[PDB]
Amino acid sequence: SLPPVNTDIHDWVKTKGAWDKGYKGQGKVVAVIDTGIDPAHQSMRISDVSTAKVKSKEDMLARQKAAGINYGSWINDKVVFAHNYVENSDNIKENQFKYESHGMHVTGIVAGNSKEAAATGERFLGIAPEAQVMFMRVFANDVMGSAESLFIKAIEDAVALGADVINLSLGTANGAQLSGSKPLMEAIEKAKKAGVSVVVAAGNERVYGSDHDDPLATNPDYGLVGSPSTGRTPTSVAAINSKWVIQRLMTVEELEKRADLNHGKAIYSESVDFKNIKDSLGYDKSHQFAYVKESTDAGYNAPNKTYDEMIALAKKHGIPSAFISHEFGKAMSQLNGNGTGSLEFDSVVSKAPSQKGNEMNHFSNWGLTSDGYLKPDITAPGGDIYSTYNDNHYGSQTGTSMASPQIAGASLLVKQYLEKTQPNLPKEKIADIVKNLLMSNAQIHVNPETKTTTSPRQQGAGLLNIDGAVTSGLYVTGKDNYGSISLGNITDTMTFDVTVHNLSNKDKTLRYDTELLTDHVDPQKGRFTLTSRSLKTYQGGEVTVPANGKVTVRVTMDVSQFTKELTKQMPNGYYLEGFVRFRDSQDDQLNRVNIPFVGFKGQFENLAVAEESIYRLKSQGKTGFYFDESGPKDDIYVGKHFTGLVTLGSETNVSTKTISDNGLHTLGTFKNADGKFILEKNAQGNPVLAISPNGDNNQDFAAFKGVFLRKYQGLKASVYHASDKEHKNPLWVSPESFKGDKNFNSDIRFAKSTTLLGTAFSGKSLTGAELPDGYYHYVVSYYPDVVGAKRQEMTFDMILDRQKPVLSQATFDPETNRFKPEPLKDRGLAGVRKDSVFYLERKDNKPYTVTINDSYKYVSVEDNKTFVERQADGSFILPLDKAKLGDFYYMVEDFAGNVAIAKLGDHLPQTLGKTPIKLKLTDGNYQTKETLKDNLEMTQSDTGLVTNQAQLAVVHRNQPQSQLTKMNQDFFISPNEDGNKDFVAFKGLENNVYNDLTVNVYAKDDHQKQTPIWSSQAGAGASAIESTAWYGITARGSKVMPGDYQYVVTYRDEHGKEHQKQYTISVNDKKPMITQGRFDTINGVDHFTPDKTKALGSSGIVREEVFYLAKKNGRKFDVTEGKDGITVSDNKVYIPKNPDGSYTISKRDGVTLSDYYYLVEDRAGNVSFATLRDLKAVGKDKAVVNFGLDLPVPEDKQIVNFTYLVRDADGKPIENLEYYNNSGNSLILPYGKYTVELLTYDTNAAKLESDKIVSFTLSADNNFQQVTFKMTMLATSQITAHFDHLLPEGSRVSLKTAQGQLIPLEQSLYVPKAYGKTVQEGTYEVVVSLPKGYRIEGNTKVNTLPNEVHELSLRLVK
Ligand SMILES: *S(=O)(=O)c1ccc(CCN)cc1
Ligand SMILES: [Ca+2]
Ligand SMILES: [Ca+2]
Ligand SMILES: [Ca+2]
Ligand SMILES: [Ca+2]
Repeated sequence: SLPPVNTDIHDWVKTKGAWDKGYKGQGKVVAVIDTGIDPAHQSMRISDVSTAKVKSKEDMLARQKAAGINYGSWINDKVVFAHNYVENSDNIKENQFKYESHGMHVTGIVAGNSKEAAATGERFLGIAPEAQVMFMRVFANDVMGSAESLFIKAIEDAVALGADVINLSLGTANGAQLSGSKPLMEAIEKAKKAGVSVVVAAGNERVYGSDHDDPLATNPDYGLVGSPSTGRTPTSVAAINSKWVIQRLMTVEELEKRADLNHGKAIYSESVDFKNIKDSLGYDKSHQFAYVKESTDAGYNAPNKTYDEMIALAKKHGIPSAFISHEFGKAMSQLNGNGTGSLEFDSVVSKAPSQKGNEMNHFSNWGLTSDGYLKPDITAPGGDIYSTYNDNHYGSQTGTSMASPQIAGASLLVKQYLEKTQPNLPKEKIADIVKNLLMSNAQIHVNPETKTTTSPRQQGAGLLNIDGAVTSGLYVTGKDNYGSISLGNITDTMTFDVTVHNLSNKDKTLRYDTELLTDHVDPQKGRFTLTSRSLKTYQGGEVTVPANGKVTVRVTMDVSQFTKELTKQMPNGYYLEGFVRFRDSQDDQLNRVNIPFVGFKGQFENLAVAEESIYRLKSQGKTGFYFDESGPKDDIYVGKHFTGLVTLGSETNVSTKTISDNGLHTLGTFKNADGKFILEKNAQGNPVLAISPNGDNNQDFAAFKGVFLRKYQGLKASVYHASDKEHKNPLWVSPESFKGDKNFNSDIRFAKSTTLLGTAFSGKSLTGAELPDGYYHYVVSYYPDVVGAKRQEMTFDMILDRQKPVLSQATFDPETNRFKPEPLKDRGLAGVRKDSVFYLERKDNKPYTVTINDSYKYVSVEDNKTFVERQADGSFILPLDKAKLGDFYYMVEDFAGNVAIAKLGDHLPQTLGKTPIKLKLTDGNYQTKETLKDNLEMTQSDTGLVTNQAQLAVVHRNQPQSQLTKMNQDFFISPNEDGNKDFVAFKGLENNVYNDLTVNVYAKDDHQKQTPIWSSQAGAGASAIESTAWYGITARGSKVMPGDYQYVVTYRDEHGKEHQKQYTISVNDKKPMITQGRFDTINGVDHFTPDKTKALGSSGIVREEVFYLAKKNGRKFDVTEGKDGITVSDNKVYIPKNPDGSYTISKRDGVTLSDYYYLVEDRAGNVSFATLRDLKAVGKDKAVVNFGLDLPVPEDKQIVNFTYLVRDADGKPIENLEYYNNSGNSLILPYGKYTVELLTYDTNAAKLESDKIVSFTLSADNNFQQVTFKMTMLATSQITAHFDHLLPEGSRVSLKTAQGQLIPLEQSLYVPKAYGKTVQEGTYEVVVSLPKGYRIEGNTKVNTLPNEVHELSLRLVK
């Protein structure tokens, strides 16, 4: 009666062992959170709805109204809840118009109780056939914000409705066990407090560098298990490939009686492109194929009658389409002994052995948590699974996502068991148990290629054995009462208590032993091989566990022997891990139960957080892990991946003013002849790290770039004077602190390095004063993410050199044209690095060339230097034939990037050719630190305030011209570096004097002007405006908050009594919002009428423009040549305003509506513009609504990610969105009543404080609505109490908040004197409860700062 079940999968998990026992799925409920279903499919069946946990609609909808749930409903007797959480209850489809549905394939594993054949002829079934499947659809996008709250209420829904276990497909690599996402952990811990198991896959990134190279032996912390599975409560799942693949597969009758290779049937693969099965699949062929090769002994890794000689894929034996196939050595590549090869190609499907069976699935996650805890927890198949696809179709897989549902089913079944067998067991202790049985009853997997046991860090506590878990009544724990043991740090001896637990009323007796493993290293490459070495099995004996009882035995081991060999191979520590194995002394193969352990010989706390500086590695002739030594010697292109400093380049020109800049480059590097950036060296053979904070945009600042090996936090940049050897008086600290992840590079979407421009240093002290030239330390410090760790530093030697090298004189011999300059002398500590002579080769009548990039709409201007060879004695044979002498320039170059350039115009009248001459050289200040066109004349009727002024380009991307302007009204700056109203400065009258001129910007709150938040540096005269220019920043150099500040000018030089100015400057940087206006047609031409602009406030409009751009040279922009240099500009043609209030948009000579622009500028200088074609896609009947977040922070350090749902006046989601002015946050809707709901945002960075539902009506009169969700920012800090001596037992450490509440603190595993927590920014008192007279002493208070780490040095007293 057609029952044929595939058990390729149930066989070696022992599924039937718990089925026949009456534990099928029935009665329990598994909540699958994933991307969709097709819940009518054959498989979502349950027989005997009368034994289920939920009867029908009446039952379900009634539980919904007792919990407080208004959405979603039952469908089947199997699919009992649904809710498409992407936009608050849609259908769960994921259809086409492959046909794969990842989300149901998942469920297919857990409960696919089908009754019909797949393409083999088998009836596939899930681990729990008869459990009921509430489904929450939830799946994250990048445009979104933080998907978390979606999940968090899917979890909360499952729990209140009453599920028993949730299969959560959600992964964030390198998770931590204790400091995960706080609202998500507690949401889970609430499921665990009910009868809920939370089963989460563990990831597919596998280990640090998995897409580059195996990890170096010096960096043992290569694990990537992800959050939330890294949670203590949930059960993380790794994956082992299945032994049996179901696949479309190629056949050959010529080897049909071989049975070595499935009787001819061999497995093929098709690469990144060009799956040519639409090219002759199902019909026999000849040798006329693309048989790749063997490729190895056992890899399986990826005439002539199609003679296309395909190396478009080969590319190294000793994507362009010919024919795609990958076959392994035996499979045919040896079976090549007639060459005739009749080759059918799968008109059907087949069942075959997996080329990687029983192997551990390359991608499965691994390693410790980020805070050093042992996860995953259990392995299950995943691998090449077969399961429930779109509609009546069947699986495929390879993915940890497929393993975790296995455990779901298992957790279901085991729970049944426990309910039956231990019904005095409360829902408080249910789920940890169903786990602890699942883990302790499992077969330690054993790596087939090595015949060693696979590391616990890769398999948890072994492969899933469900029978063993329901037929034993035995589980195992360590001290933490957890199914594994995370020992933390490890000395010469490892000692620890294991404890075996017995549920049955039949006491048992068991012999045990301990296998101890470590990490195999390839000794020729010094990299881990990701395979273990058995070191020694230690046996310990046997003991007896009472019936309904426990017993506590003590493993102990001495590992002194291995320490010299291991510690040699693995200098920075190494893992010592393994299994305690437990069998019945009588009848060996009964009561097989095991517990995995791991510990670290060294200090896992203090492993290096960042890969060493590229400069230091090259000084040791070592190299970076992701570095690419391809190119000239010492070629550190800033694009490459490493740890160093970056800075910004700007060439020096002698015919015009530079217009542009080279962009970023690695500090200490300089461009050689061929344009390769090279790490040039000083006379002692070192490179030099020197910046030149002069305002010329050549190496003005220095910023840290790192390749991090572990998750970091607390990272900041400080600058000390190098005399300050202990680093105890910082001269400057980066104003932000920084946290972030390993650069693990699982694939191209994961960065191999991260540049932190927030660490940029500019030779300014903490007070804005300039730090004098000298020798300094730029210390980048940080912390790994394990409580107690020591704070790692990384010091860079850095020179401030702001002085050009010397140009005194040179000796010229006219007989040979010999130019000997002198010995090279630099001013300052940078040192000279290059000597040069060039002349200006005129081309097209100009000494420079003007390149116009028409794709970036960018213009760059370049001196036409040509060089004069340097001879080894340091002199220059000038080609007098190719340009005059004295139109040769001599150029000497700093290391920090100052540049001296003399023209030979420091000359004597004719003299041409007599005899050797001594020749004076003077620097022409060709490198100048560009300043702003003044052209202003001040008069007593003026405020004396001046600011700067500039337009905003619409097409070209050069920096638009700007000039100083007066400011006698409208005291508002937008500090946005656009050249328009970016600062307040003070200019004085020409015939007046201003002695001891000092500007101080005081805060709002400072009634007495006691403590400036910004001050002018010493030497600030009313003529140097820059010295009084306030770019709306603090002394330390971060942006002030939008608002009002007092700007106070004080000069003494009224030749006696002095005065004080005091203007109220207001800071605001908000792009004004352009609404759509009307478009009417008068006479035969288009007439555009903008809506009326209001002028109240800082964002009130004071310029209104309609214009269009004429095509001049096929360009809409244009270069204009002056002595002032070249300037770049749009081809703006303005349109006068009619009295109508309209502007007249004439359709001129091939000028289009997309080249007319509306543009506005508010009282603070912010500027916005739209195109008239955009502003017209609004119908005349239609309105526009724009949603946005109101953050009280500068409009560059603000979220821009969130999502919303607009509902029509009936509550239906609006459909068929049309966006306005190219903003995904602006919709065009017909007139009516609407309601918007803030769905997701980065709940990490911000907290919503206004209503999350807003109503609005769009109407003829209100045809533009802004709705704004108001928010508040979130700052976290880390706090760590570090004690003198370990605390006496029964002590309790806590952080006491200023409201008065207590945050409890746990002792840190890897540092046992340290108790710490990540906390919300504020003020805390460390509070300790000591059981005796004990009295902890010394400075328990702290006021944290954002992203900082705070240590407290407390002492236990007697
Ligand atoms: S599953 O949804 O966790 C999964 C498995 C494998 C991949 C690609 C890695 N080769 C993605 C997702
Ligand atoms: Ca400079
Ligand atoms: Ca110092
Ligand atoms: Ca210098
Ligand atoms: Ca501005």
